[PDB]
Amino acid sequence: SLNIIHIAAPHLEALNIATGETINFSSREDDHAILIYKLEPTTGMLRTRAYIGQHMPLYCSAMGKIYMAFGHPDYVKSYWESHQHEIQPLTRNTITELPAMFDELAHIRESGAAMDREENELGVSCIAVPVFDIHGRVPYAVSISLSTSRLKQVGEKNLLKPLRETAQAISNELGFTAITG
Repeated sequence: SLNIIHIAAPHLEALNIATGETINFSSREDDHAILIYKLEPTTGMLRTRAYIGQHMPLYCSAMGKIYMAFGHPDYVKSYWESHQHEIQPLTRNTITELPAMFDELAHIRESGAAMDREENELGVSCIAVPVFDIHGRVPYAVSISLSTSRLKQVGEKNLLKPLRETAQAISNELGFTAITG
């Protein structure tokens, strides 16, 4: 994670300053996302309980859904079979049914973006994007967390633009090869 954080940190800090919001950066470790880097909000007021080293389940993490969306569909079926106990309705919005998840994953795979639409806690939303390697695999992902209230005010696409530009820069720099670096 050292090498990737060195590449990514200036870009993640920049996005943190530009949006004022929580910036999350994860890697995939099979059936969970690992939060390897996190910046707390500056002017943003929503602070999540997420922390560096946290393991985030794929089904309820926006970044985790990105990993599944760019993976094989057999993964999702076997994941549902083998994680029956772990897949739980955290809110009324959590995606707990396989058909619903496939529908969601198709949209993410097509658009290259995911949201957490209050699937972990009401009032908390996230927007996430993939960081591609040279082969179009997705080893890492970036997300912005903020209040659902604020997200409705500013708009997903409005925030998605700098978020994606941030991921693109990281991906481009990784391909070629900060205080928090």
